[PDB]
Amino acid sequence: MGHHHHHHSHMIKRTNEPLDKKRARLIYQSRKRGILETDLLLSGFAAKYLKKMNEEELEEYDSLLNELDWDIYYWATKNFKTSPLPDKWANSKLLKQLQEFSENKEKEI
Repeated sequence: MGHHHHHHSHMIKRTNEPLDKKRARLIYQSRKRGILETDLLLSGFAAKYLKKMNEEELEEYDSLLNELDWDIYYWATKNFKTSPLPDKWANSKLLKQLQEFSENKEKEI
């Protein structure tokens, strides 16, 4: 249940690129993952939603790429017992999109 290991990262909030290349970047970092469970979840989610979403929504998605594998997976599966839901996701539409994705994934219509 979870992997609470803190990592060394530099939060460089800069965008000087084509918006199609930014979608490719965020979908790429979405397919860089610690576990295959969150990998399959965010790979299908990113490839689908980043096509329809504006850069503002993509920046909320950037905030999701800063989060840990198992934490993302528990909020999507509604296992808030193991990983409690933070403020940034408590009022977020993107979180609810990820939950509404999790129920479907391999089942459309």
